[PDB]
Amino acid sequence: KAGGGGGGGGSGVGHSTGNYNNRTEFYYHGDEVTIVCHSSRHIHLNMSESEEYKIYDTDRGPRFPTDQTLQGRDTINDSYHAQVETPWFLINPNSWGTWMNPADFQQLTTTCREVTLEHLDQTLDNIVIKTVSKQGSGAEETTQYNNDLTALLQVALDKSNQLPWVADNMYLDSLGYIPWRPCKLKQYSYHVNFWNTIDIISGPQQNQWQQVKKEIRWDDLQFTPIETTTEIDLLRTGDSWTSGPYKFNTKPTQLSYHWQSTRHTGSVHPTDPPNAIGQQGQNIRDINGWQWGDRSDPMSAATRVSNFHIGYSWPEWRIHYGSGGPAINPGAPFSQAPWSTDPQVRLTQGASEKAIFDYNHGDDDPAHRDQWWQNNLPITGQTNWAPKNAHQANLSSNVPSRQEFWTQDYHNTFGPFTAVDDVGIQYPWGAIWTKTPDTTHKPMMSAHAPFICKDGPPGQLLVKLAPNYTENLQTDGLGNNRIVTYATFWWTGKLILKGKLRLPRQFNLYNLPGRPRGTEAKKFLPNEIGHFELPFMPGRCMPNYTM
Amino acid sequence: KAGGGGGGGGSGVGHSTGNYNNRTEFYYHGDEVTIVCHSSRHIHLNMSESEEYKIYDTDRGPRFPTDQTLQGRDTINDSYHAQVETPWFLINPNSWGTWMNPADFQQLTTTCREVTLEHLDQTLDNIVIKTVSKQGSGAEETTQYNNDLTALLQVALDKSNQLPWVADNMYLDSLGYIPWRPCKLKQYSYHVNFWNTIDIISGPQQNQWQQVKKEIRWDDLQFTPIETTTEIDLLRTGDSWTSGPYKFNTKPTQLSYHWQSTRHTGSVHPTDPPNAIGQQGQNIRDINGWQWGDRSDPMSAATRVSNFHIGYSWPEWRIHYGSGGPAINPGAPFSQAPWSTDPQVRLTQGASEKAIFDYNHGDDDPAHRDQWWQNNLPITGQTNWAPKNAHQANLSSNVPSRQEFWTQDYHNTFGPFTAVDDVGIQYPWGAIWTKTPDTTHKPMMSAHAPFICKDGPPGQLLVKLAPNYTENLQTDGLGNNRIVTYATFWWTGKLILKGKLRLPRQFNLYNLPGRPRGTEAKKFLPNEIGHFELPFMPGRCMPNYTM
Amino acid sequence: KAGGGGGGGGSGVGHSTGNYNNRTEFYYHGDEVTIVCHSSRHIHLNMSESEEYKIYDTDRGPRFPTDQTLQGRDTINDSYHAQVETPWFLINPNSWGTWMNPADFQQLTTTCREVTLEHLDQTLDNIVIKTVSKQGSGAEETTQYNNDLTALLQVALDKSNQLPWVADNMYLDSLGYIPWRPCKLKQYSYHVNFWNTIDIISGPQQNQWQQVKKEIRWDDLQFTPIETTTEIDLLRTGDSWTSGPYKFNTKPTQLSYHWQSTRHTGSVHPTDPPNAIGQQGQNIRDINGWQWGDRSDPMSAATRVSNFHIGYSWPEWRIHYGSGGPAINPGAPFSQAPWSTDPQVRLTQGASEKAIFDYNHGDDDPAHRDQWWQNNLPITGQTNWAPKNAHQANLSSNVPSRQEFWTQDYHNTFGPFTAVDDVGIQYPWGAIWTKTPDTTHKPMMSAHAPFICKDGPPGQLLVKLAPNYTENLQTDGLGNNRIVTYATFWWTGKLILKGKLRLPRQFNLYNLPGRPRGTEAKKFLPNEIGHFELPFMPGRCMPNYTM
Repeated sequence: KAGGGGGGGGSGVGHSTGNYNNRTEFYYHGDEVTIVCHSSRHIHLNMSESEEYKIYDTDRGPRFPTDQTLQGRDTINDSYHAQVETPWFLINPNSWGTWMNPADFQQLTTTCREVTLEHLDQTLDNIVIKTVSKQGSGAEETTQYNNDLTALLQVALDKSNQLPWVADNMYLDSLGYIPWRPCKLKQYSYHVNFWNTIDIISGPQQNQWQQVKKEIRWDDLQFTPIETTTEIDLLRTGDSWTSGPYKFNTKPTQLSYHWQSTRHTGSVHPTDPPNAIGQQGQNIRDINGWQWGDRSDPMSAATRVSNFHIGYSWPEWRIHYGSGGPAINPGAPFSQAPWSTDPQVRLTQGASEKAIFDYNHGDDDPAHRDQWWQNNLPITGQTNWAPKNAHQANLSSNVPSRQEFWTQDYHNTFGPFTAVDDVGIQYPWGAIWTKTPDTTHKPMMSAHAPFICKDGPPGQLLVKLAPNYTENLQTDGLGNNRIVTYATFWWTGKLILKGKLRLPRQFNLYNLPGRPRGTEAKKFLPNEIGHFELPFMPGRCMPNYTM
Repeated sequence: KAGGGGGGGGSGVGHSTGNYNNRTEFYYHGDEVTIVCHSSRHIHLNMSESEEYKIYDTDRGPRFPTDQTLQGRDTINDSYHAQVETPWFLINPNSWGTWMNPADFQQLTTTCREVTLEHLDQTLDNIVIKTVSKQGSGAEETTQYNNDLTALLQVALDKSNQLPWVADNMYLDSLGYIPWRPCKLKQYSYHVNFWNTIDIISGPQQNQWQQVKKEIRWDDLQFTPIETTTEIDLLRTGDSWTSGPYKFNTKPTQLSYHWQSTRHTGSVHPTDPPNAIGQQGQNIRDINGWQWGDRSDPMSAATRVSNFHIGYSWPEWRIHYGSGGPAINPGAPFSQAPWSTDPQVRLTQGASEKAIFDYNHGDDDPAHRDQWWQNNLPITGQTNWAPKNAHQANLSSNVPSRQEFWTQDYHNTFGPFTAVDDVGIQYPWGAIWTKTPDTTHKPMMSAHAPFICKDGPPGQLLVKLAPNYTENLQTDGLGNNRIVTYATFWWTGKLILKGKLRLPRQFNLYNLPGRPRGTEAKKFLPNEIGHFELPFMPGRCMPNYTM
Repeated sequence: KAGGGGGGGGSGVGHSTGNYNNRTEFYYHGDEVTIVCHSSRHIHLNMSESEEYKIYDTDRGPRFPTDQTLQGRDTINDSYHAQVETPWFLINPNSWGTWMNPADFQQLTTTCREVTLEHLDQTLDNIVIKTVSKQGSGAEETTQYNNDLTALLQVALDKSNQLPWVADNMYLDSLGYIPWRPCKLKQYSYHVNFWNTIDIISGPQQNQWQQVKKEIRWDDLQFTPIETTTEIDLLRTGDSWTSGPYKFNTKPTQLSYHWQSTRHTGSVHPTDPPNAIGQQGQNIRDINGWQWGDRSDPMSAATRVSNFHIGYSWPEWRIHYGSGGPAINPGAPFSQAPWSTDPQVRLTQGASEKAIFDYNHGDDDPAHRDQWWQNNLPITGQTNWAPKNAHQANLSSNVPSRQEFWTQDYHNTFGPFTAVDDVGIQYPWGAIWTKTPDTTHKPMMSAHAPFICKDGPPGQLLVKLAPNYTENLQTDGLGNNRIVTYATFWWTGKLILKGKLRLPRQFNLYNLPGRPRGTEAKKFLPNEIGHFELPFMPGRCMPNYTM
C-alpha cells in the first residue's frame, strides 16, 4: 500500500520514517479481553544470490537408503522435491513469540479461556542501503561501508493471495523471538509439479523398495513470478511502507485441555458410598439402564451406551507415499501419559511433534540447535493407542470366544459420533494461522496451526534489494555485473486478539506442572554473555470439563 | 428463579401452592402440529446420607477378571471409576414417557413425519417436610410423623451449565413413567479425573491382560460444589419454585425409517417386463451407462456408479480402552433382519441397544427388572456387517483372482460420500436431549439421544433437604447431629413440541409389525394388583423414501 | 436495622425469609477489578449458659511456672486475665476464607497488584427455634424436638461501636471456611481492668520471678451491657434482619512481596562486564561518588550513601511485661531464608506467626488441630537479624580497632529514614480488618490485619436466644427456670473489594514456590469421608520492585 511507518514522518535523507514499539497491552472489559501485540524487528537483507528465477530439483537428502539393507523402512528420510527459487525474500510474522514474550503468553493463558485473531498490520521503515568497497590486497585489505542514498528496496505484498502460500512456519522461517536481536531473511521459494513415487512393496518377496517415477513435471508446471503478479513498491531511504489493515476471519482456540474420555463423561455408575477412611465405593450389581448389545446382567460402565465418543483410533504414524513422495498422515493429538511406564521409553504415538530451533528462535546457544518434543501430556482423555483397542463379534451377557475377539487392528475409528480436539497453541515455535487448501472438501481441523483462515491468509510480504549494476553490464555476467549491496530496515507489526475471560470453575486451587516450576530458571534468563532459552507453554494449559 | 407453581397461590401454611396437570394436548394447524406435554409427579425426598462432599474411587464391579482364564476378554466388565458424591439430589425430566403415555406417542408417530423440541418449563410446589419420632423400645416402638413447618428445602438450577452435566438418562435415573406413582430421587454425583488403563496385549504371547495405571488424578482434579456455583433457593411449605422458560435450539428428528440401500435408490437396471403370472423380469444384457472400474461388459447393477453410499462399515463392537478404561465406540445403527436365519441366534451387530428397567419405568413387576433389547429391525437399508463385505484390486470385465480378493476386513467405511441415520426415539426408556461435548470438532450425530442441544442443555434441577440439627452439634458427629427428616413435594413440567404433518405418500395401506398387535395386551394394562408394562415404540415407525 | 433477607419475602410460618448465595463474582473494567464476595452460613445457636453478666478472673493457664526452676523465663506462659462474660453470642465475619475459597483467592492475587475493602452487608433469616423434650428414663429415654413458633431470637448490632471491640479473629472465633458446614457460635466477652505485673528481675541475684500485683481493678471497672447500649431486635420465625450497608474507609494492601534491601535498590556499583562464560564482573576500583564517613579509597557499595533504608532492627521477641501481664512487641516481618542453613533449625525471628486451627477453619481432621507457621519466606529484603548487625565508631579509609567495633546489640533501628512493609494477607486464617486504638498517636501499620479501619470497624453482630421460662419462675433458679432451647438460622453477607489490575512488568515468566505445586494435592481435596485441608496463600505473592 506503500504508506507511512512508526511514529515519524521521515521526509528525505536525515529524517526517521518510524519508531519502535514492541509493547503488548491487555484491555479488560467485562467478559472480554483485547490483547494488542506490538512487535518490532531490525531486519538485515543481502543481495539476491541470483537475479533469476530458477527451477530445479534436488537430491534425496541425508539418510535416504542407497540399498535394501533396511528394506525401504528408511525411505521415510526422503526430502526430494522440485521448486522455483525466487530472488525475493520473505518476511514471515507467523509464529507465537514473534509477538508475545513468555510473561505475556502466561498472562494470556491464565486470564483467558479462549482467544481469537482480530487484526494484523505491518510497516517497513528506516531503510538503510549500503555498498561494500574493498581496497587493499592481503593485509592492506580494507572494507569501506558507504551509504548508497539513491538505491532502492523492492516491496511486494499479496492481498489477493495469488502466489503459492508457503509461509506456514514449518522449518521455522519466521521473525525471531528476541526483540533486541537482528533478523536475517531467507529467500522465497515454492514447489513445482513433480512426481516422486517409491514402491516399498516391490520385489519378489515384496520387501524391497523401488523408485517408480522421480522427475519434474514440465508440461503441467506453473511458473508465476512476483513481477507479473503483484504491484511492487520501490523505496528509498526516506520512504516507508504500510500494508494496510488485515482482518482475520477465524474461529476461537480454546485455552484449556480436556481430561475426560467417555468413561469420565456422563452419568456415573450407581455406587454404594464408603463410610470409613481407606474404604472404597461399591458398584451396585442390580441397576437399570441402557447397555450396548444384547447385554443385560453385567451392567458394567464399560458397556453403558453413550451419545458420543471422545477420540478416535488411527493407523498411527501413517506414511502416505503419494505423488511427491512419502508424507505422514497425522492422526489425533493426545497424551501417552496414561500408558507410560518407563521414562526411558518414549511413546510418540499421540501425534506428538518436535521443534528444532536456533539462537534467535529461543535456543541459548549459537552454533547448535536445541530441541523440545511436545508430547501433549495434559491431553489425556482422547488417548487412543490403536493396538490397545479391540473388537468382538457380539456384546451380550456372554464373554466372546478366542476366535470372536480381535486385537491390534490399527483401524481408523473417526466417524459421525466422535468428538476430538486439535493441538492448540504451542507457544514459542508454533505457527499462528494457516491457509485453507482449495478443495471440494475443506479440512475440519488443523494438525498444527491453531487458526484456519476462512478467506485468505495475511498476505505474504516479499522484499528484494534492487540490483546495483556496475558500469559494464554483460549478459553473460551474473554477480560480477552487480555491486555488493546490503540493507538494514525496521519491521513493525500490530496483531490484535480478542479473548474470553477465564474465571474459577472449581473450589480447589488450580495446580500447574508447567514452566513456573523454578530451579530450572537459570536458563530462560540471560547469562553473562546474554544467552537464554525461551520456555515452552501450551495453549491448552488449565483443565476444563468437556461435557 | 424461585417462582409460583401450578394453579394455586399458596400463601403460608394451609394454602396449596400449585395444581396437578398431566394432560397432553395436540394442536393441528395446516402442515404443523403443536404437542404440549404436561407432566406432574409426586416426589419423595430423604435426607442426604452425608452433608459432606466425598471423593472416592470404586471396585471393578461384578464379573471383572481376577486372572487370565479368559485372557482379558472379560475386562469389558470394568465399572471402575472415581467420582465426587454431592449431598444434592437430581430431578431428571429427560426421558420419553416422563412426558407422553403410550397412546400419546402413538398419536405422535402416526400423525407427524418429524418433530422438534420447543420449550421446557418446570415448577416445584406443595412442599411437605416431616420428621420421624420413635417412642418405645421393642414392641412399644411407635413412629410418629410430625410436620416441621419451618424446615427448608434447598433448590438449585443451572441455567449457566457450570456443573458437570451427567443427566443423560443412561442408568435410567429419571422421573417415572406412571403419573399416579411416587418418585424417589437419587443423589447427584459426577466423575473426577482418574486413569484406568488395561493392557490386554500384555504378556509374552500378548494374550494376557495387565493393569497399567489405576488411580485418582489429584493434581488435575476439579472439585466444584453446588454452593459456590449457583444460587440456592430456600423454600418452606408455603413456598413454590419455577425454573422460568427454557428454549431448545435443536434439529428435528425424522419419525420414519429408511429401507433403501444404494441398490434400492437410483435409476433401475433396464429390465424386460414379464407378460404372464409367475414370470419374472429379465435384465437387458446390452445397455449403456456408467460402471465403476474399467468394467464394461457385465453392466450389472452392482457396479453401477452412484453419487452417494448409504451406510458404512465399522469395527463392530469396538472396545476403546482409553484413559478411564474400556468403553464401546458404537458404529452405525441398522437392522440384522436381512441376515437373520436362526431366531435363536441373536445378531447384536447393528449397534443395537438394551434397556434394563424397573417398576416405575414400565416393568410390571417389582423386585425384578424387565429387559427389552431394541435391535432396530425396520432400519434395514443401512445394514452393513463388516465381515460380509469385501474388496478387490481392480474392477474390470475380468473376475479377480483369489489373491486379488479380500474378505472379513473390519474396516471403517465412513467417508465423504456416505449417508447415514441415527437411531431416533426409543419411546419409553430413551433420553430426549443431550449436551454437546465442548471440543474443537463437535460430533455430527448422536448414538442415542435424538436431540442434540446446540447451546446448553436444560439446566439440572438439584434439590436438597436442609439438615435439621439436634441441640448438641458435635464436629465429630454426622447423622447423629441431625434429626431424621424427609420431604414430599410436587414436580410439574411443560414440554412443547413442533411436528410436521404426515400425509399418505402411497396408494396402498400402511401396515404395522409393532405393538398394536393384540393378544399380547393383557400386559400393558393394569391387573388386579395394578401392575402393568409400558410398550416399546420406535420413533422411526412408518417407512419412507430416502431418495 | 431489622430488615429483609436473601431473596425470599417470608411472611409468617411457612414462608422462607431469604435465600443462599455463596458465589463470588469478578468484574474487570480497565485497570480496576470489583470482587463481590457472597458468603452464606447455616448457624447453630444454643441457650446462654447463664442469663447473667458475670465478672471474674482466671488462673494463669497451663505451663505457667509454680517455682524458679526456669527462673521466670516461662512466665511468658501467662494467660491470666479478667473479663465480663455476656450472655450474647458473636457472629464474626472477619477472616479471609469466610469469604473466598482457595480458587477465588488465587484469582485475586494473580490478577491484582493491590486490593481495598469497599462495602460490607449482612442479613439473618430463616429462623428456626426448637425446644427439646425428654420422655423416658434409662432406655425409654426419648428426645422430642418441637418447633416453638412464638419463641424469639435477639439481635444487636453496633453501628456506633460503643461496645468493647474484641472481634479481631485472634483465637480464630469466626465463621467457618466451608460453605456447606454448620457454624456454632461462641459467647461474647471482653476484658475488664486488672493488674497483672510479674517482676522477673526480682531476688538477690535478680534471677527470680515474683508476682507484684495480680487483681481485678474494681474502682476503675467499666461494665457496659448490651441492653442499655444498643437497640435489640426481637425476631420470630417469619422475621429477618439486615444490617444495612457498611462502607469501609481503609488503605489498599499491596499483593506483591519486595525482595530489595538497600543493597538491591539504587545505582549499581560501576562494574567491568564479563566477556566470557563462567566469568564474573569486576568492580572498578577508581570511581567517584558519595560514601558515608570520611571514607574515600574503599569506594565499596556497602558504604555508598543512600536516601532511605529498608527494614529496621528490633529487640526481636520483645516481652513487654506491662499492666495486664507480659505480651510481645512484634517487630517488623521479614524472611529468615537468607540466613537459614539447617532445615531442622527453625528461625522464628522474622516476626513469624503460627496459626492453630480446626475442622471448620481448614483442618482435615476433627478431634485434632492442624498448625501452619507462616515464616514469610518471600519477604527477604527487609531481613534484619539484630545480632547480625554491628556498629563502629568511625567510617573512614581505616578499619576500626577491636574496641571501636560492636556486635550483637539488639537496638531498635526504626527511624525517620526507614521504609518497611506489613505482613499483608494470610489467606485462610488471617483477619481482614481491625479497629484503630483511640490514642493521641494512632499506630502507623498493623502487625497482622491488613486493613485498618479509619473511622469505625464493621459493627459487632451479637445474637442471643431469648429465655423460655417454665411455669415456676424462682429467683434462686438459673437454668432450671428455663426450657432447653436452641436455634438454627442463616447468615448471609456481601463483601465488595476493589483491586488494581496486575500486568506483566517483566520479560521472563513468573515462577511460583507456593501451593500450585501438586503431589501434595490429595489433601486440599475431600476424601471418602469428606475431610480436607485449606491451603495457605500469602497476600504478598508475586515479586515486585520497591524502588
